[PDB]
Amino acid sequence: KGEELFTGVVPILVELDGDVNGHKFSVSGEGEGDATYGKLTLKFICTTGKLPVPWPTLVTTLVQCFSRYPDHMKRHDFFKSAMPEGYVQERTISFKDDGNYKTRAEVKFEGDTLVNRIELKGIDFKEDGNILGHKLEYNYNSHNVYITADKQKNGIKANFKIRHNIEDGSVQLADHYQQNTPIGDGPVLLPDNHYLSTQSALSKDPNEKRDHMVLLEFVTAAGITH
Amino acid sequence: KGEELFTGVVPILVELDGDVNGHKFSVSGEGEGDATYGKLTLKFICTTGKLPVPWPTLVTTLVQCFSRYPDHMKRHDFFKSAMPEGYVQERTISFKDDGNYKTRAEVKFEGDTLVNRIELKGIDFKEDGNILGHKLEYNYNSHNVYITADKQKNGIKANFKIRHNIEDGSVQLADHYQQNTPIGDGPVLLPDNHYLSTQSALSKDPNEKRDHMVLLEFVTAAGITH
Ligand SMILES: [Mg+2]
Ligand SMILES: [Mg+2]
Ligand SMILES: [Mg+2]
Repeated sequence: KGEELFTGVVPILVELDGDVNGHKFSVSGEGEGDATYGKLTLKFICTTGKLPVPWPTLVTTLVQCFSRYPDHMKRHDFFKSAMPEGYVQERTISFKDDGNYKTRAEVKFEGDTLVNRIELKGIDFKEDGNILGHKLEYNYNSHNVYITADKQKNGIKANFKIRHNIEDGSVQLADHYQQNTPIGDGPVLLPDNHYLSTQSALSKDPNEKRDHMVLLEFVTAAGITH
Repeated sequence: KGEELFTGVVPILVELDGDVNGHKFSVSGEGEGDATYGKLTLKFICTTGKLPVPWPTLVTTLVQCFSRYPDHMKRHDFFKSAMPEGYVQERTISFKDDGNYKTRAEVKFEGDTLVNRIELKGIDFKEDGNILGHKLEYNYNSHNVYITADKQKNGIKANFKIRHNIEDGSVQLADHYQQNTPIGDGPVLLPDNHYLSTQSALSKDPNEKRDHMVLLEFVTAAGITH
């Protein structure tokens, strides 16, 4: 079981290459995750200088396999069942009244560590919009990630809207259309309609001088009573 | 100087006695805070059995002295300046279309540990409202705490509205009116209009059988340009 790969603490690596309205950049992340608690600890760093977009807009893109599934619903955990071969995660993130990101990533074990390699492309973003104008507050709110089975793809789909608070007191919605596919050929677990109660907390390393992001998250599956 | 008491890691003790619509309960919390980073780590446990109200409703009540104040605005940090004697923190939490909370706490040092002792009274709550009916999700969102000086009372005031996500996709608002006053006779610092950008993340200790809540907080002061 890919399940047995998460009984303890697992090292994590995240590599991301992006291009937003022609502005290229890269961010690396490292840390560890504990699916038993459903928690992650991660430090991200923009290795190409300043991040051309706000850090929060990248949170969802930057390993739901570290979600905590209650004992009664461990059969709905597609994420772990696809390990160690892993899965492909794709998304179309539409910022209300602004541009959109299209992401494609692979989440699989590479040795003793879980790695999330991402490629991101954004287009049609407004010059001085909330995104390119850095008008989002440096924080994050709680969201429910609704998952449904995608039998034809032998994976899953996810649909949700991220709420990014703007410094002007308004909210910038970020519609998310997710699609996950197993990498290997073996059978996986096609969960029932449920969601992931995910929370994130963004902070900074007063000692780090590079553009970065300290992220702590807690995810617990739910929606299926028992 | 009070500020000098927060340069490193500080043990935290929290004791709360509550009474909502006649239901008495108590919660004990322990952990630590590091104002250099502006983070806290606490574990609360309902010592009287099960909490009669949803845990998220008690978050704001359960030590803003642990907020991180940037170097350019360290003279606006009232909380630390009142230490070690501490300050009284009082609040009136009005849940929209439902009952309200009235809290009085003393925040001060008891040895080398910062202690927050609270007394809470809740009234006119609906037997099957979001609160007593426990319809709140177990999560929390980001909020800005706007602080203003209160020369007359020789302290500060605070106003903000907490957004409590409901299990049916709706949102329950909790209007907060805060008032802080030094406990000692010693002179404190009167801030300039600014705010505390705060984030809270709720989780559960998988090995804890008692009714409890693990909380992770990140608070950074802002609003003052420089
Ligand atoms: Mg929100
Ligand atoms: Mg007592
Ligand atoms: Mg309602």
